Amino acid sequence: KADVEKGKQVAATVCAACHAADGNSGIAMYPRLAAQHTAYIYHQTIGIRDGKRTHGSAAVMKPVVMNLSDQDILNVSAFYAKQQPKSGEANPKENPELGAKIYRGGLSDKKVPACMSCHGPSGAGMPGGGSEIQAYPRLGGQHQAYIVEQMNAYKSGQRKNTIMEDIANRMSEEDLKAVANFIQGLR
Ligand code: HEC
Ligand code: HEC
Repeated sequence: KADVEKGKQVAATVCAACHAADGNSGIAMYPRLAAQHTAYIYHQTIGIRDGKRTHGSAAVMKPVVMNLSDQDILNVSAFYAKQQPKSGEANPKENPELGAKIYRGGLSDKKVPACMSCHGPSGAGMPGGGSEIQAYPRLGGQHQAYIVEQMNAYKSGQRKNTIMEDIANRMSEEDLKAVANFIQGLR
């Protein structure tokens, strides 16, 4: 029922300036959206438009999406969810070996579970549907700076999610910077 063609024009005329027309943003401030899951894109946009998601730089996006209809946001969500994801590159000096170990096997000493167990072996996440009561957003190729910022919001409680708040608070700045670096290069 969602109209991907209309979603295309919305992304082209509204979102592209920050997130790119395919969702593969080139500015580390604007998170990637290509192949992010439909319900996740939809609810995050609505939250930013409606003043519920306030942390970080959400304030620059809210005015631009203020007069988008709910159907408009659903259409551009379905559009972005079908795009092909591009990845950044892992910085060899940002301990990508530790990042990979956090991602694939967690940090058992600090009860940090492997990110991959929810976010997938390529960081594709999991969409909602079926009898699944819990979906997981895509992370692969996401800008490392954005990842660290969200992880900090979860740490401080500026962003709410009991699962991620508990995970982020068990980790160190070094842990976050490493796993973020690895995630940027996940293709
Ligand atoms: C520049 C003024 C932007 C415009 C135009 C659009 N977005 Fe945006 N968006 C922008 C920023 C700076 C951020 C991050 C805020 C933060 O927490 O620091 C976002 C975030 C999103 C997200 C969440 C992504 C995620 O959680 O991984 C989504 C789903 C999103 N934005 C959607 C979106 C849409 C659909 C847009 C066109 C209608 C759009 N944004 C435009 C900045 C800007
Ligand atoms: C299942 C128990 C999970 C584990 C293991 C990890 N994450 Fe997760 N993540 C999970 C959920 C249910 C959500 C969405 C919550 C919400 O606020 O909507 C997330 C989200 C994130 C994000 C934000 C993504 C964004 O686009 O803004 C990040 C940066 C993230 N998760 C990182 C992350 C890392 C680094 C993990 C391994 C240490 C990890 N997650 C594990 C569920 C689960």
